[PDB]
Amino acid sequence: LDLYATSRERRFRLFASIECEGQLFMTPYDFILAVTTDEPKVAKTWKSLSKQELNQMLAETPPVWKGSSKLFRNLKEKGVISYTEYLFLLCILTKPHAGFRIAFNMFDTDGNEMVDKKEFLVLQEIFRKKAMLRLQLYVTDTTLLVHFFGKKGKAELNFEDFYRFMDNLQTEVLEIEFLSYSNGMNTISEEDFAHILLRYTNVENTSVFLENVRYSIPEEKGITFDEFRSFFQFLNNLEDFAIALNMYNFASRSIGQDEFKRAVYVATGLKFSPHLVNTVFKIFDVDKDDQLSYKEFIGIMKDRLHRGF
Amino acid sequence: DLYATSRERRFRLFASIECEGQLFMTPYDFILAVTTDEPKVAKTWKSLSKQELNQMLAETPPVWKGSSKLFRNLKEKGVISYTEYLFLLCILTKPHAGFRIAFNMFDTDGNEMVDKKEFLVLQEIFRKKNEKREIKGDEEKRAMLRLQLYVTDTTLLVHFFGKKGKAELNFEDFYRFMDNLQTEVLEIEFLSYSNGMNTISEEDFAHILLRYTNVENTSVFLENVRYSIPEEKGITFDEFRSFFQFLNNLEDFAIALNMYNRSIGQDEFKRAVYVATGLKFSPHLVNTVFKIFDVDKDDQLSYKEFIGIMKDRLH
Repeated sequence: LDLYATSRERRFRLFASIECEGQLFMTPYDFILAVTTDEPKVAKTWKSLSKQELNQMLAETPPVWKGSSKLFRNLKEKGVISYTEYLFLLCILTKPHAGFRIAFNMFDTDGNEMVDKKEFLVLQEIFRKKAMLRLQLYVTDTTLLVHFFGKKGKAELNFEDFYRFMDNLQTEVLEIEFLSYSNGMNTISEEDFAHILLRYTNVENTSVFLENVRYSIPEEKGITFDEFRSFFQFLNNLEDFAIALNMYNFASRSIGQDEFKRAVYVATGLKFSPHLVNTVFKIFDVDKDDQLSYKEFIGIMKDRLHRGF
Repeated sequence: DLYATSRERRFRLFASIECEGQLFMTPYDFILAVTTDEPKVAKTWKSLSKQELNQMLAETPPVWKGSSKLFRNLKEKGVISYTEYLFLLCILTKPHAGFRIAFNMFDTDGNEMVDKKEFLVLQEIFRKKNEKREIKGDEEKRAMLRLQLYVTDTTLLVHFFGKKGKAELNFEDFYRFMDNLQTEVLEIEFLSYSNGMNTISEEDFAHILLRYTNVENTSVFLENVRYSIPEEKGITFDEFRSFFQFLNNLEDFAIALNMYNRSIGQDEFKRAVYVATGLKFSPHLVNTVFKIFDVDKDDQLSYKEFIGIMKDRLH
């Protein structure tokens, strides 16, 4: 009966599945659930494990160089994730690549471009932080730590290794969402795409746009996973996209496709498919006005990435 | 007269030419306007005909003759729009990124070159964004004050696009113009203190950083440098300019200091600058900043105070 905990923490316990000497833990599988699902299949139920059951669990963790876009799906149930590590992973999913490269370089006095187990522990705790009423009345090892630093914690973590860990995690979650809609096929429909974007938006706007795609001319092909992932990378750098659309000033004008494509490239480095861009415009234009309005688009997308996970 | 905002109050204060009703800075007047507090002779415009102005322009150096001494060599034989005063001010104050943004944005036709007509429109964009920043600022002022009580050719245009305006301006060229202008102004400040020598002193530096900051706090720092142990070598112009480049990236420096961890040491500060900007200061440069600002509080520098002095310095 805990009214004493914050929103995020409440959630963590809600999905967590392991208790070991009093502490709670997600599995890898629980974490993917936590960032894909609204509520768990089994809520607030902790299987208790021995210190050894846990060690044993851990000893079959792959080394960092066998990491992949399928690390978590492969580990599934047999692994441990701390609540701090949960917030760390959420940061890797939601925030832009920049802050990580900066903070890692900042902690790499000793390295170089390598980090110690202890340095990583502190760096990760940093990311976590980010009277009148009287008057009225009167450390434990986890999959990530073994993965990054080996079994007795003595390895050092290269920056490029860790950076591709970040990429892998991002691609895993994206693949899971994309599969959700594709049931294994190569592409997804305009409607699938739209539903993914608008899924976390006010149901008024979602009404208009979804009926726009359902009523519109049929698509010729679908969105590959690559166009999908490109688009969500762009969602990580939405801030600079807005920034860039500002100096392409001045009247909050509306953007055409070649315009919008150029804007994406310049502000983020990514070169969208002509097809991906066209698909954006079919979702959102609603013939307003054969060109897209950037500040409406920025609004819904602002919402989508943050509250999607 | 009194109908005008701060910025053009100055433009007219330093302007020197009237041609068919419009006012203009020389290159010289612009350097003054950005380096000294008042003009030598104020609000006096010698009037010119379009044909005099034209001829004045006809001896404008081509783009490939630019340098960190372009404006000085132009002297008074040149013309600068009020719009262009603001554009050049933007070049001096804002971070490079935004310029790469809008040039890349207008370079459908180029590529990576821009047309004269494209440049004119882009420049008009930078103007309207300045206009209503100031206009909304002033309306905001008078609003709370109420709450309490109740096309023509130019030095730049010929320089960038030739004499009949038909060349295209390459990106490498324009970015190097930006750089040259910035080092011109810096070199002038540095001369101001060096009277021609190779270095300026710790106290010179300190005075330069603090000169446009509230005089209480500046006082404490200046007496710190005056009382402390003597400098061994003083700072070269190269360290000087490096430091002002770094001040253009102050925002990213702050963010670097936020996600890092207000107790910062010299090795910290060195790394922080490097991470946030690519630049590696001399050990001497870092040491001198610390001698000026620490006031032995306490061999550590105060992160949010220093950022404060420097917001002030740059704006």
